[PDB]
Amino acid sequence: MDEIKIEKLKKLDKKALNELIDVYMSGYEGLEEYGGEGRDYARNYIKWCWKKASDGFFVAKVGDKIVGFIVCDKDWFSKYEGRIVGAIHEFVVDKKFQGKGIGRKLLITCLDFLGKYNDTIELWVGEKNYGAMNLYEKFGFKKVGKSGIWVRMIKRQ
Amino acid sequence: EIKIEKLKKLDKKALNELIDVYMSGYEGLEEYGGEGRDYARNYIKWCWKKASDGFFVAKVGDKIVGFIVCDKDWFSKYEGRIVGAIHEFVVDKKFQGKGIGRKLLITCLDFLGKYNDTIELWVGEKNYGAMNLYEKFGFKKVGKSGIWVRMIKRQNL
Ligand SMILES: CC(=O)SCCNC(=O)CCNC(=O)[C@H](O)C(C)(C)COP(=O)(O)OP(=O)(O)OC[C@H]1O[C@@H](n2cnc3c(N)ncnc32)[C@H](O)[C@@H]1OP(=O)(O)O
Ligand SMILES: CC(=O)SCCNC(=O)CCNC(=O)[C@H](O)C(C)(C)COP(=O)(O)OP(=O)(O)OC[C@H]1O[C@@H](n2cnc3c(N)ncnc32)[C@H](O)[C@@H]1OP(=O)(O)O
Repeated sequence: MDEIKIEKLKKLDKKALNELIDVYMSGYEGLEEYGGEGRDYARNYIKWCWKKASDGFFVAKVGDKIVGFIVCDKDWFSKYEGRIVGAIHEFVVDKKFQGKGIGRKLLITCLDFLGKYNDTIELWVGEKNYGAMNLYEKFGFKKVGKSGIWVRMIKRQ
Repeated sequence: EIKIEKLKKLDKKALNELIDVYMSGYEGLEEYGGEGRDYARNYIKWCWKKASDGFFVAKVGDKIVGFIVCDKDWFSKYEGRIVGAIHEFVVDKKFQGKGIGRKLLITCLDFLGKYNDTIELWVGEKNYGAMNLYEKFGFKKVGKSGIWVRMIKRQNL
C-alpha cells in the first residue's frame, strides 16, 4: 500500500508552508484554545519554529503530501532546568490521519534525533489535551509544572 | 559513534562478532554449556540464509555491537498471508541502554515498511524489556504459544 515516510523538511517554501498550515489547522480543529484561531496564527508559529529549529523539523508523508510533523529543537534553553535542553515546539497530525500510528513514528524519530544532543527533553502541552499527554507519558515524559493553561513535561536520560 | 548498516557478508570476522553479541545478550546460553557458541552460530547462519537482505548491524568503530534480522517474506498462518517478521534482535549488554536498539528497530520498520503492512514477532513471556520497547513502536500482543508471546504491528488504512 502506501508507505509512511518520515523525513527532515529540507526547505520551507511557500508550498511546503501551505501544506504544514493545512495539517496544523486540521489537527488543531477543536483545540483552538491551544492551536490559536486562523491560518495566520499557524503560519506565524510555523515560520518561527522553522527559523528556530529547522534542523529538527520532521514531516510524516504518505505519497507527496505531508500528513503530520514535529519540531525538535536540540538547542533550547530552559529557565526551569537552568541549561540547554531538547524541546518539542510543535507536534501535529492531520485529523484524517490520526490514530494510525503516525504520531508515534514522529515522536520516536524526535526522541532518536534529540537523544544525540540532549539528556533532557522539555515540552509544554495544553491542560485539556489528555490525548497528547497520554502519548507523552507512554514514552517516559512526566508532568513537572504548569503555567496558566499550559503543562510542562520533561523526559530525562 | 554508532553506525547502522546492512551486513553485506557473513564472513568469519562478522560471524564471531555476531556470536559474541548474541551470547552477551542471551547471557551465555548456559543450558548448552561449552557448545553455546555452536548453537548461536547455527542460528545466526540460519537467520542470514533466510533474511540476509534485512540483516542490519550496529557498529561502534569496526566492531558489531548489535543486530536485527528483518524478514520481508515470512508466511504467517495466524495472519494467513505473507508478512514482515523480526527473527532476532540483540545488543551486547555493554552497549545496551544507549539507543542502539531503537536505531535498529527504526531501521527494521523502514526496511519492512517498503514491503509489508504487517510485522510479526515472538518474544519470551518474561522478556518485559523487549515487550515494552516493541509496544512503544506500535506492536501489540495477540497470542501465545508455550513460553512465547506473539506480537503484531499492523498499519491501518
Ligand atoms: C509540544 C506539543 O506540541 S503538545 C501539542 C500536541 N498536539 C496536538 O494536541 C495537536 C492535535 N493532535 C494531533 O495532531 C495528534 O493527535 C497527536 C500528534 C497528539 C498524536 O498523533 P496520532 O498520529 O494521532 O497518534 P498515533 O496514531 O501515533 O497514536 C498515538 C498513541 O498515543 C495515545 N493517544 C493519542 N491520542 C490519544 C487520545 N485522543 N486519547 C487517548 N490516547 C491517545 C495512544 O496511546 C495512541 O496509541 P494507540 O493507538 O496504540 O492507543
Ligand atoms: C523478535 C525478538 O527478537 S525478541 C528478542 C529480543 N531480544 C532480546 O531479548 C535480547 C536481549 N536484549 C537486548 O539485546 C536489548 O535489551 C534490546 C535489543 C531488547 C533492546 O536494545 P537496547 O539498545 O538496550 O535499548 P535502547 O537503548 O534502544 O532503548 C530501550 C528503552 O528500554 C528501556 N531501557 C533500556 N535500558 C534502560 C535503563 N538503563 N533504565 C531504564 N530503562 C531502560 C527504556 O524503556 C529505554 O528507554 P528510552 O527509550 O526512553 O531511552
